[PDB]
Amino acid sequence: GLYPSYNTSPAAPDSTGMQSTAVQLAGKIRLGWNIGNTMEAIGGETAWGNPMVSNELLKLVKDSGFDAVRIPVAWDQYANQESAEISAAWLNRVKQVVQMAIDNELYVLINIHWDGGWLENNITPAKKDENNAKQKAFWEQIATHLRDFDEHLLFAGTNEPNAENAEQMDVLNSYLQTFVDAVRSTGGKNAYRVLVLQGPVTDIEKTNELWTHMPADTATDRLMAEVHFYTPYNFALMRQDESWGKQFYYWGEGFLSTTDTERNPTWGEEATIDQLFDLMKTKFVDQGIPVVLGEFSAMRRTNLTGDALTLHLAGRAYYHKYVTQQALARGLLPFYWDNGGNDNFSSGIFNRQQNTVFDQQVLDALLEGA
Ligand SMILES: *CC(=O)N[C@@H]1O[C@H](CO)[C@@H](O[C@@H]2O[C@H](CO[C@H]3OC[C@@H](O)[C@H](O)[C@H]3O)[C@@H](O[C@@H]3O[C@H](CO[C@H]4OC[C@@H](O)[C@H](O)[C@H]4O)[C@@H](O[C@@H]4O[C@H](CO)[C@@H](O)[C@H](O)[C@H]4O)[C@H](O)[C@H]3O)[C@H](O)[C@H]2O)[C@H](O)[C@H]1O
Ligand SMILES: [Cl-]
Repeated sequence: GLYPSYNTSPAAPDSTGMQSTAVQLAGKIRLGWNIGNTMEAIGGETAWGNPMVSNELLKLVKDSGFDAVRIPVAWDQYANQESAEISAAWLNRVKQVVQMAIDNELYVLINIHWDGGWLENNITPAKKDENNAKQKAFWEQIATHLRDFDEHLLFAGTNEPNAENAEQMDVLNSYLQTFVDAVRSTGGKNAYRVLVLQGPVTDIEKTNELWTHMPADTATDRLMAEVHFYTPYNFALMRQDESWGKQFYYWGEGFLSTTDTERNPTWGEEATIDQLFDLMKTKFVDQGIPVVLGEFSAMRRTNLTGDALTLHLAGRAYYHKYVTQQALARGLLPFYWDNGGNDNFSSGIFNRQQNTVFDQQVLDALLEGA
């Protein structure tokens, strides 16, 4: 009894609008966009440069060709730390954003993101019990408040849990079972809702190596797995050279440099992507289990000038088309990581301030890849 029970209005199981299995639900989704740096921002929905999610944004997203949004959400900072009660106002706000995305005929995946680290950086036997308790209390509140949405709303229990060995993986399995049991306990449409479970560090290789099983579920065929993809780091996100490796400015057959050769990839090209996706195809998809590719993007390097710029941008685009297409070919649901930035080292494909397209190049790539 570290915190009180938040499962206070359990409802009869309700199969209405909840007719699809994870596999069927997955058939409906081919392209996803993260509302990145927004509802998960530390300090508030607008503390990381993005405006509050508006219907206009969600209408643009649907209209641009996305079927789904992944909505990272911060929770801990809105919560009474003694009782783990989440502000009702935050809860209403997350509900309201869910309602609007569902008004726009988008599928929606809400998580508890990094959220300041309380779970994500503490996949550890010392923290296991208090974190299991907090997981339970928060998921009880989130699931109850969102209980009435149809199958357009999926839940994801964690973001990127830092488990790098089998001991930490056993703690993660517990954190995931707690999530599943929380949500199911609230009843209603939550008795059948599709839930998404995260691999260790959402890393394909560590998931293949460490993952053992899915949490136990009272529902039949309502679970998906999730990985992320930022491979190779040197291209997608590296902003400075280190002793151990240099930033890649270019990527893809066709788009490599002959002037500035050390800025080409030494790894993480087309074959590696295909290989990593095949691990996820054989461990999960062939076994009956869709895989959410919850985040991928290669950041823009607008600090390049002239011919270097022009070439980086061509490979960047292709990287995104290639990832999308190769994931879809193997039953991974690709969700683009959009942090809303339109500046250097950012990933925003929309201009959130004007509800317009900022990077038509990357959007067409994603679409043609879809
Ligand atoms: C493995 C995996 O899948 N990881 C995922 O990685 C992606 C890619 O990194 C993550 O998204 C990134 O999140 C960080 C926040 O990071 C926290 O949560 C993720 C944790 O893993 C990490 O340990 C945590 O620190 C985002 O960084 C934050 O960005 C905001 C906004 O401003 C920046 O980004 C937009 C650009 O346009 C802009 O140029 C750049 O500054 C920062 O907020 C600003 O901070 C300044 C500094 O004081 C302040 O002036 C200003 O008013 C604020 O707006 C914040 O400082 C910074 O932490 C990153 O953008 C995002 O891509 C994903 O969450 C993982 O799941
Ligand atoms: Cl349908």
